[PDB]
Amino acid sequence: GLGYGSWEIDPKDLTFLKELGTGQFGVVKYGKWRGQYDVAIKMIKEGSMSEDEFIEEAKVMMNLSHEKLVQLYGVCTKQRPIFIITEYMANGCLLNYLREMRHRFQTQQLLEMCKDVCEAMEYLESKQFLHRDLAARNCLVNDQGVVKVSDFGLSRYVLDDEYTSSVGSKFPVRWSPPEVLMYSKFSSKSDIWAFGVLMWEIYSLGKMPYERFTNSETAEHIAQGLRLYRPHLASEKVYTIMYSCWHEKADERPTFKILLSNILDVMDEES
Ligand SMILES: */C(C)=C\C(=O)N1CC[C@@H](n2c(=O)n(-c3ccc(Oc4ccccc4)cc3)c3c(N)ncnc32)C1
Repeated sequence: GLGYGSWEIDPKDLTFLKELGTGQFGVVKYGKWRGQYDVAIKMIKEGSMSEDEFIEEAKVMMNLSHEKLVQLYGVCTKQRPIFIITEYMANGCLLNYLREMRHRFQTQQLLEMCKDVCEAMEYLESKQFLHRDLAARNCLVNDQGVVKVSDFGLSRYVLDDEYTSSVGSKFPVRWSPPEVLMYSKFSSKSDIWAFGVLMWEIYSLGKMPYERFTNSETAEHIAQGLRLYRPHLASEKVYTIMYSCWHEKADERPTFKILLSNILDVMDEES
């Protein structure tokens, strides 16, 4: 309506239903838009984000649309805190979901979770859009058990204290390739590296990568050319896929298109 750009939601159209707790970079609620449509509403605390830059990027993020990407519906920026309005993912954080032993997951389910994320990332790669902080902690799960990628690109707008507070370190060392840790060289291939770590997290039912090491120790380990090793639930073929993401040379790592092909091949063999 009058006063709103295509990227802007009128917060008066929101009904708040449940508090979902403190999420990445803000408090999150479940509600409805215009009475009928489920949404999540992420409230961005004053001082936590480069807001004008974020708002400009939200216009681009609105046009990203894929079944395995948490949809950004719009933002509410005429008040503080600003709101991010998104697809609602009823079953919450992937890491919490993996860690609930009651689910008694089959490996076919764990592979499907990998495939969901791979499809989302193949889409982003096709749009030359880097995630920049891919990890199980920002994948969500819907009421149908579908995993979707969230918080894509958002780390670019987080000011230092909020990032540290929400992630638990200045930086996602455990999901970073050598060229990032050494030289800050981000690329599609740093997203590939992170994807392999995420596959490891899925097949390890939500263990912390390098679980006995500090971040400092992890960076040294990766510097020495050493790697995560095989989760017990991963077959040799699955381990080969995740391990391919960790080549010391970025140009020797696969693309998301190749990963998807590899994952489908294992699904067909392990059917
Ligand atoms: C677990 C992975 C995250 C977490 O901290 N949770 C507590 C609240 C609950 N939760 C959400 O955080 N989100 C969610 C994530 C991201 C956004 O914003 C956004 C999406 C896409 C691109 C950029 C920014 C909004 C909300 C939830 C959603 N969507 N539904 C259900 N619970 C959510 C998990």
